[PDB]
Amino acid sequence: GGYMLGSAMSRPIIHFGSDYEDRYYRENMHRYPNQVYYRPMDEYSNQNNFVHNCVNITIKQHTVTTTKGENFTETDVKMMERVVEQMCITQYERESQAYYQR
Amino acid sequence: GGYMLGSAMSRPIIHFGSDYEDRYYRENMHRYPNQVYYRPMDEYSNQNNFVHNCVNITIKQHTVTTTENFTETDVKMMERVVEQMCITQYERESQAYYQR
Repeated sequence: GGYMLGSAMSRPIIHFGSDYEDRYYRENMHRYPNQVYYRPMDEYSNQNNFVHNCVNITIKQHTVTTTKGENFTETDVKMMERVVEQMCITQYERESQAYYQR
Repeated sequence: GGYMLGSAMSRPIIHFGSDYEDRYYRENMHRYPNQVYYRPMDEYSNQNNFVHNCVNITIKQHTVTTTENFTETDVKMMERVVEQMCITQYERESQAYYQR
């Protein structure tokens, strides 16, 4: 299966229990993508499988792309997964709406 | 102490970039709490202070509670579950508070 790239979306504001992470994310959220890769909606899609795949592929592709670099720390990996998951849910909402209203 | 305990919510399926954590969560999610503690709404309430208060109290309350038996993996899973459920709780309360 290939994957579509969604349109940019605004980067999620995310609040963390760790004061360090909470501030780090505010100051560094521009380091992460504002688009996700996803499998187009079909008869087999649901939020669980859509987001599962979107998260896996978006992170994997970003690593493949960022081997113009790029020095993601452990903290960046954690920040990256949280933001990607939220954006993938937003993408699911976009695609599923378009797919049923059609 | 001024905090409420929310009603049970369905446990979210939370996704991780790495295969190990992603599967671990599917297999173990039923072991984490499905209620969070929070400060009820207000003219001062927004996602920001609501979520931060919910996370701080709820993590706390599980320091007192659990302890039974949890690895660093479970602790990381639980922290993330709380951070995500607190957003869900915010959506529930902010909306109820506004439709009244």
